[PDB]
Amino acid sequence: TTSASSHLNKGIKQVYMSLPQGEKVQAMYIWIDGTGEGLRCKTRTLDSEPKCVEELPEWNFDGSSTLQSEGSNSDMYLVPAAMFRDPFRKDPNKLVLCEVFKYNRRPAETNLRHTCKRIMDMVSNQHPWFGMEQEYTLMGTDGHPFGWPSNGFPGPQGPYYCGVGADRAYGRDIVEAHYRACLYAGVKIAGTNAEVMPAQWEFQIGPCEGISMGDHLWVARFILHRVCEDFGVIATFDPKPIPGNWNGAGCHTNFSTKAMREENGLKYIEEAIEKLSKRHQYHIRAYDPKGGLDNARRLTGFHETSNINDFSAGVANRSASIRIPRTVGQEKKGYFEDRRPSANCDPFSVTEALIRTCLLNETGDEPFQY
Amino acid sequence: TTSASSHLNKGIKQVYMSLPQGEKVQAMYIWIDGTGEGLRCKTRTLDSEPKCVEELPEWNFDGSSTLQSEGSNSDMYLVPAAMFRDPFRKDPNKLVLCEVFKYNRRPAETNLRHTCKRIMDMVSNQHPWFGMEQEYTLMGTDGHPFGWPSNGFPGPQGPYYCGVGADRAYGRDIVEAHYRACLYAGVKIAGTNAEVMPAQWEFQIGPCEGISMGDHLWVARFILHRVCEDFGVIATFDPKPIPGNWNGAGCHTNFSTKAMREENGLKYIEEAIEKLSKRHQYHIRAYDPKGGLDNARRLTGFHETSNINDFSAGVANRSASIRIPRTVGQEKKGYFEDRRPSANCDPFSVTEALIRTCLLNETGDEPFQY
Amino acid sequence: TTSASSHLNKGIKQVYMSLPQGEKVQAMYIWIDGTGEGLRCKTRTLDSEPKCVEELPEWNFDGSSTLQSEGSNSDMYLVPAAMFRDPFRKDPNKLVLCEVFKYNRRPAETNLRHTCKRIMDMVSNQHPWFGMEQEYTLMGTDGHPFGWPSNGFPGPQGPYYCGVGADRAYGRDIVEAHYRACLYAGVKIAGTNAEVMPAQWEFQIGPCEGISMGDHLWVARFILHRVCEDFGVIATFDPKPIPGNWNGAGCHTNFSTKAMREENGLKYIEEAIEKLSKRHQYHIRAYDPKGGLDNARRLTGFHETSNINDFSAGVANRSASIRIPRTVGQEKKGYFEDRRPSANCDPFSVTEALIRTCLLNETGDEPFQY
Amino acid sequence: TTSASSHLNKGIKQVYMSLPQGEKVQAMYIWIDGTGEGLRCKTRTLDSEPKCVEELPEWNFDGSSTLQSEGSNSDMYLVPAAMFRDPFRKDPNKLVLCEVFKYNRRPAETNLRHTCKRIMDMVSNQHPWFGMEQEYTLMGTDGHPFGWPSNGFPGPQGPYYCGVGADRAYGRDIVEAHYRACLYAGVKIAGTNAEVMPAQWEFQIGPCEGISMGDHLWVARFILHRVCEDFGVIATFDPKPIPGNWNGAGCHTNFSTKAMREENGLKYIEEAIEKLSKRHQYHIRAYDPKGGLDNARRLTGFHETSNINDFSAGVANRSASIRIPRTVGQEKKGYFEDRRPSANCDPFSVTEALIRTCLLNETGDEPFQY
Amino acid sequence: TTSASSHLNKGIKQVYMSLPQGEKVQAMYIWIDGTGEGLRCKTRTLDSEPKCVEELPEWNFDGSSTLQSEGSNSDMYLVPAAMFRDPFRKDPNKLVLCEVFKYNRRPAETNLRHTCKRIMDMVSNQHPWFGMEQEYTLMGTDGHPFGWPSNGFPGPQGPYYCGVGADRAYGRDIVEAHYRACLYAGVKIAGTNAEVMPAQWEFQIGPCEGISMGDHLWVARFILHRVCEDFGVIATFDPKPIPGNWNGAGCHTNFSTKAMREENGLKYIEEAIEKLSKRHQYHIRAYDPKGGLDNARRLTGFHETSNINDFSAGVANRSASIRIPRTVGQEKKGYFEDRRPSANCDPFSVTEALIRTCLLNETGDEPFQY
Ligand SMILES: [Mg+2]
Ligand SMILES: [Mg+2]
Ligand SMILES: [Mg+2]
Ligand SMILES: [Mg+2]
Ligand SMILES: [Mg+2]
Repeated sequence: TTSASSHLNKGIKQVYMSLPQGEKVQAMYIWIDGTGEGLRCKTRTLDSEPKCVEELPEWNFDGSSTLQSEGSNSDMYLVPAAMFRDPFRKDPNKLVLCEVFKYNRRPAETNLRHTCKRIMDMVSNQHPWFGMEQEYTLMGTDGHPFGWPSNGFPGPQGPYYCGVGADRAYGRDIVEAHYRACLYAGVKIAGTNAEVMPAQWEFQIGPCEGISMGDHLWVARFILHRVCEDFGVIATFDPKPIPGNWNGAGCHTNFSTKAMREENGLKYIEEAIEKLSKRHQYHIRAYDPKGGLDNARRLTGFHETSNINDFSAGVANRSASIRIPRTVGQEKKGYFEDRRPSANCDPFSVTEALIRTCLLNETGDEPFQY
Repeated sequence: TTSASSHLNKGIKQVYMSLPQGEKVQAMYIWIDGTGEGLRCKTRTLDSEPKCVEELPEWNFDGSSTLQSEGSNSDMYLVPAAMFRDPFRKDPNKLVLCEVFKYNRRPAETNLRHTCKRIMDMVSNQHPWFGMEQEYTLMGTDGHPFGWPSNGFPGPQGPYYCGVGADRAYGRDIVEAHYRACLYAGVKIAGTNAEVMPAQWEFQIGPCEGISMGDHLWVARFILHRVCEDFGVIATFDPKPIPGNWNGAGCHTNFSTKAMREENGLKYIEEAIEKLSKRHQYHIRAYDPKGGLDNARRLTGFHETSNINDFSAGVANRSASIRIPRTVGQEKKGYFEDRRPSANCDPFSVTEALIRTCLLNETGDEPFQY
Repeated sequence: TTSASSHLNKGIKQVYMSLPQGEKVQAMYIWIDGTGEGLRCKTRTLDSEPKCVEELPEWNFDGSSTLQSEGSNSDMYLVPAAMFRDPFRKDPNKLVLCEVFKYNRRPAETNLRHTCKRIMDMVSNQHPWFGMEQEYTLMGTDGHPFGWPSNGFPGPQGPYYCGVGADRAYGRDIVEAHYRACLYAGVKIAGTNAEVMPAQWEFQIGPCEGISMGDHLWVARFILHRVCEDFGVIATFDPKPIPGNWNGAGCHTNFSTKAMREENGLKYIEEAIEKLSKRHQYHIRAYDPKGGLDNARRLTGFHETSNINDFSAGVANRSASIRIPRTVGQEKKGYFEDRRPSANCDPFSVTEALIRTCLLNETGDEPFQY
Repeated sequence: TTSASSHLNKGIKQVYMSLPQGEKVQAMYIWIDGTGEGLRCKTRTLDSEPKCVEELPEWNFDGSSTLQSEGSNSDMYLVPAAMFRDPFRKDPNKLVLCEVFKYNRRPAETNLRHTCKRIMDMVSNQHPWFGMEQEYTLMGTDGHPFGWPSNGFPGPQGPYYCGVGADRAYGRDIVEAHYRACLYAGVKIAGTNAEVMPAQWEFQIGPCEGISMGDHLWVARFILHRVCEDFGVIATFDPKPIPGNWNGAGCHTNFSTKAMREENGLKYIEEAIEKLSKRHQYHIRAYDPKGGLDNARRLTGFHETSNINDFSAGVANRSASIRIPRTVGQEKKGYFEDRRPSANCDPFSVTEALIRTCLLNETGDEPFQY
Repeated sequence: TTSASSHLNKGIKQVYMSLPQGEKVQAMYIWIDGTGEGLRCKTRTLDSEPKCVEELPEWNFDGSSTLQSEGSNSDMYLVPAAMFRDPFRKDPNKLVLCEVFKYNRRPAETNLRHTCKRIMDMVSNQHPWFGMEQEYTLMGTDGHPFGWPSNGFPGPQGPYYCGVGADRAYGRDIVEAHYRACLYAGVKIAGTNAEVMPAQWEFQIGPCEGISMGDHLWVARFILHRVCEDFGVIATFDPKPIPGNWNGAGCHTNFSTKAMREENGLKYIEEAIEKLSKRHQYHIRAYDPKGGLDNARRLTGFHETSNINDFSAGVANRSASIRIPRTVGQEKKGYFEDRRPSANCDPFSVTEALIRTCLLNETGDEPFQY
């Protein structure tokens, strides 16, 4: 059920990691591969500790091995974008999130941060804030959810949501380790809780301003993957890992601007929702790496989910595409929540689509070029 | 016999937890679900360490997932009530016990603290003190008591009560960890001992004044559940886990007021016992989440238990519904013990019933409204 | 799958190693055996900590037991050459790399450092720099790659290159321990990454000047072997451990001189490549302990490999024998990479061949004597 | 999951059973113990093979060991009632079903055949026929249904009813062996099928005339118990072995007389149903060894069950207390089915109650004495 | 990997089944459930051995448990259609294939034999013959192909087609037992062979005239399911059990009439192929229980498969929709092969579609009514 490498003696590794480092510094480069969902990592040595991301040098990798290029010139380039403290090796080591460029210096197909940053720069004065709730499921190496009976199912749902106990919460050690690691690294993690389906968990990232939302979410995903690798289990972001009566995984997003946060911002909130109501198909396309095929299995209308083909909104409505918190309605200001995005969505795409539809008043089936 | 998540490497978790936290603080919210017996937990990040429970903000959760609401408006609200140090994450993190309210700000069905607080406030000048002895049994994940032979039984009772040795005490590590964690968290734990049935233990909480007794007992139960989850076993509060000659689990309660603690308080103790003798059915109803069905399996009159259908009292009588300690009788003052409450009772209900019957002189089959 | 000695309790060993050492110092002597691939080690006690390699004494060993001599006089002598901090015993203990000599003080057959040092001394003023990328595969004690299914294969290649996750990276603990140990010991390790074939990794050593490259690479190999022994697995440098579609292991080498590193050094780089193009067979002979038989299984022309029988070169060409980085071509200066050397090559031989062909303008089928 | 004795080598047992017997004959006496649910067996040697049940001698046993007597005179007596061929030892050995009498020759409290025989004799000229469908569940020695995931559940119901395949039918070998053994012994077994709940099966007995129905059903139950003992599993007749959404077990009974079977017997069927409609509580009391408490867990009104508190009848109605098959309604003659009896019912009690209510026109809350 | 019930002792079952039966006879009724893919079975006792299928009585079952009806009248009826010898219980026991009818005697939705029989009767004078090659895969109870490495893959395809040896053929015991059982029962089995993908096999049925083809194929499928259940494995007819480079499963069908079999029948074969070329979508719809979705995963145009979207035909072409054997072309008479049908097809649907298109000259998107 667990990987072979997880059965090695970890005391030896701790003893080795207790050695003083010296004066060299390790930096780990992270980037998104050609599938648009996976991550790749790489390590290099630095003479001294960098103080800002601008001080890190550029690097490169073979694109033909990551399904990002082919032919005689498959080399690609990594440009640092964000820097965080390394929780697996501690200070002064660093984690670096990088953008991918082709040999001719054009952004790669899956490099969606390049356009998102430019779009965000156009509405900086409005100070858009974001918050996302990432749900995921822990799986064993055999493809079965962690802690489930062999070739079987646990009891019916109901006792696992926010549950406590050896028979209600599965793999809380991973959750605690991930929370502490994210706090140490500097990620803006807001909370966690156990979900309805056993072995399914959730963590919230935010509030984040502008482009930092995607950086924080991607770094959190990478940290979760590394922690699960340490424990020997697999973390999956599939929107519907188990068919049937079991719950799916979503990536609900909170959105607000300076106008909405101010008293009587409910008018702007309703204006934004009205604008969003006319681009349901476009947003559904932008909320899935596969263009919407994956989210179809999740958004069926059953359980507390909204149908994929229909748009709806309301106040304190958990079955609607867009939900307005009751507190926001009472205090006529705040934010609104979008419940459509899938668990394996790309935050850059979601934020860019929201900004384009709500603030830039874009219309049609394609994005503007500016 | 043990949960799958208990077989993960705990050294890795310790290494992760050794990381310095920084400046953010974690707070865990705890509340009672719709069954009136289980507990639910949730974590969020705070900007700075709170100094008093009044500084914590409110929160909310989906009531339809905890069998506490249904329909279009299932949102519920959590209001902090008590704060304790977190023993699983250490300082400056906190544990928070919260009350549950409906979307219209009315207390939920299982929110019994709301009325208990007012009832206690009505008689604050008398300074009522409480003390409860919680008994529980450790179980494996297969439903069999921890340490018992597979599909079998241990030797007859007699050597296990307060026993020491590998063949007499089962799971003392859980007991020691729970004791130390409760002491660290600030819970008013008074002692522990092994019980007659193997794998059955007990801990005493008190003396506590007024409403604090329920808070302390609930927090102790939550800590026990978390510790057992860490070790991979299950702690059950069922009054009669194993049918037959094996002992049940009770929640004996001690009660006294300022008058009873002074000289010649035995007169007031006897008056209170006489008052209690006329509301046996009411108290039996109030001493069980199921209205008394569960306690029927325990209170059969055999062993050192009193019959459910008959009320009795005496001095140094272990088979009576109410017992007066011999020392109290000799010194004409002190307290008296109620042996009726079941292991899975709700402390708020028990304390409220005792206060209503003994101090407010209430009568009838229903509580007063005031 | 793991060695028996790896199942011993390592906590006991750590407890023993925690004892204070005192005033004596341990020194470990390392030398290359008669096969030209393996390493041998030996420990002795010293009165005080040596400050430089010149202070260490000479030693000896029985050559008949290492396939390095035979007959009546099989004794051999060890002469210290380089000193490093000991990462397995920490300071003040040391690691010592030694040369092997016969009973008559003539260098042994596998002692290639003797000639390499003189050759490097002949061209010291030009300041040649080197950099090598060592690839290796982790194997179980049963001869199967670590983490692979029993008598089976993992999924097709593509997700493992620079992968993260319990199902994409095998044995990262060994890699982390080796990296930290190399950093502590003073080896000039530059980076690491996961390779295309699962359970295959690599690390980069450099830049190193002159003879130090071989010392650093050999010490890194020894440290890797010791770490893998601690974890209970085997590290193999075979160029083609698994036949079929799975990738082989190489030892790509970077080379540059003072002239090449200055402005318009591309001219000298091209001249060196032109010189190299005429000694393909000689270099292939010098790049393999077996004379080229082992490298035949790797250099087949398929995948990202060049054919053994044909020489080629180009800019940003990963299928050529010699590759010129695109950045170097753009900035008309830098270094060039040789992709022919096998994983189990001897760094001294490779560096000596490169120096002889490029700087000394040697020709013919045999090396010059001077 | 299986018995320890089931792990003994069975080839040895077969070799021993291959020995020729000789002249002596083995007879196994079977009787119902004091719980009214279990069976007890006992073997003795006979000089020659008996041809009729009248040739067998009487026997006795200690009643204090079977909860059927106590005190100074606890000896009970066995009187043979029916004889069958022995399928476990083959011819000429026999199985004998016996009645239990007290030391003073009065029938035992659990001996219901004594009165049932007289009641049947009173109405012999009407030729009442009976048929019963016995449902049961196969369980492991650990208390979990055979073949279910450990501490878990299989998939939802729907594919297991009359299913075929390794993932749809559990323990078919027991069913096949029991069928063949019943056919060999002479029991009037009519068919079998897999039931809705996995590991749940069913077999039909009949048509049987008068008192032979109970004898045949009891012998079939004993044979099933012996076969399951041979295989190492447990057969349980509990009406609701698994709480929740899983189906219970019933003992539906068929009934008809000579008048009903003739042309236009539907009139008599309707008269009998009308009579039965006024003794629902009496029949519920008679259909359960515990007086109706066990059947309460099954007859909840959900699934294909009727409510215990209400009586209903109809044609081709599977949710009613009494069902008239559609073919019977079309042809105006045949039988009707009673779906109330529990799986662990006593056939003698059921048949006696049906005869008393339908043919003898008895009324009131107690049986007549005659 | 294998079922729990497969671990029960089988010598006990053989001993029980060695008992002489007697006069009564067992008959097993078989029918197709509401999914159109699965089978259900049921056993009853008969007084004497039936000689022809006309002597067997009708039966019934609850349709609400097989997804074939719902509501107040869910009772269905079984009408015997074909009879075979029982290989699991031997003579004189029988297997009975039955048709399903609703409570009003209308055929069920999945009862396709009713219309197929009439269609065959309309063209009886032309003597159509059929033959099918059923492919299947053996799976363990964990969902992985039988004999494959745990969480892994075997070597690449190429040595498994018609292979012999412990490392090339998996589960040949099931194949041998199924062959012998089919021969005993009277099924017209023509041969078997191991397929390209390891653990994949195939058997051929035919030549069969008219309606008997479907009966024979269904009985063979049932026998295979029972044998696999005996061995504890699962046989799956999924057209693409393993995604990727592994071969799918098909049900290639042969077809010919009296005119085609005569001299110069190639003209009629070509006419039939020309007719078939214009109803590709109709036949694709008729060749899959799901209307063509399952076959989409198989007919991708790669390997020895044709594209689902295109129709093609040729002589000795394995990549075409229709193949004319080279021997048939040389001899100018014989048959042609249709390679489109899926492995989980319904033979009645396939044969009916072929007859309607080729002999009745039907056109359009719907079948005629006659
Ligand atoms: Mg959530
Ligand atoms: Mg006690
Ligand atoms: Mg490489
Ligand atoms: Mg039934
Ligand atoms: Mg084939």
